[PDB]
Amino acid sequence: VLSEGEWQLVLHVWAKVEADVAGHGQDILIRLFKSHPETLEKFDRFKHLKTEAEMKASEDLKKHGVTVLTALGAILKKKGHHEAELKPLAQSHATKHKIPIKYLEFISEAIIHVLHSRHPGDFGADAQGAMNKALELFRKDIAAKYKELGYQG
Ligand code: HEM
Repeated sequence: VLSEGEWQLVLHVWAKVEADVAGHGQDILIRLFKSHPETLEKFDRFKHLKTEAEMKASEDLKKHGVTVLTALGAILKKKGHHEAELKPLAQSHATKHKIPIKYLEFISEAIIHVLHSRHPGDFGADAQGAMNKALELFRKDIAAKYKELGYQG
C-alpha cells in the first residue's frame, strides 16, 4: 500500500502532467514504440508510422496519448481505491487488445522516463520511488484481473 505520503508525491507530479497532457502523452507513446517496437504492432491504428518524426506529426497519436493519460490520471487520483476504473481497462486490454502484462511494464518505464525529463525538481528519487510503487500497484491489480480471465499471469 502507498502511504498518504507517497500518494502526495505521486499526485504532485501528476498535477504538472495535467498542464500538458497531450505533450506528455505523445512523448510517452513514442518512447514506448521506439524502445519496444513490438508494442507498435498492437495498434493497427498507428502501425503505419515508421519514424520518430512521423510519430510526432500524427495528430491521431497525440489524441490517443490524451485518452491514455486521462484514464491513468483518474486511476491515480483514486489512491488505491480504483477498482471500478481499473476493471473495464483490464477487460479491454486482456480480451480486446490482447496486451501482455509485460507491455504494461514497458509503458510504466516510459512514463517514469518522461516524468523525469519534464519535471526534474518535482520528480526526485523519492517521487520516482512513489510513482514506481503506484504503477506496480496498477500492474498488480490489472494482473489479478487477467489471471481471473485466463490471460497472462
Ligand atoms: C498506462 C497503461 C494504459 C492505459 C491507462 C491505457 C488506456 C487506454 C484506453 C483508456 C483506451 C481506450 C478504451 C479502451 O479500449 O480501453 C486504450 C486503448 C488501447 N490500448 Fe491502452 N492503455 C494502457 C496501455 C497499453 C499498452 C501498453 C498497449 C500496447 C502496447 C495498449 C494497447 C491499446 C490498444 C491496441 C488500444 C486500442 C486503441 C484504438 O485502436 O482505438 N494499451 N488504452
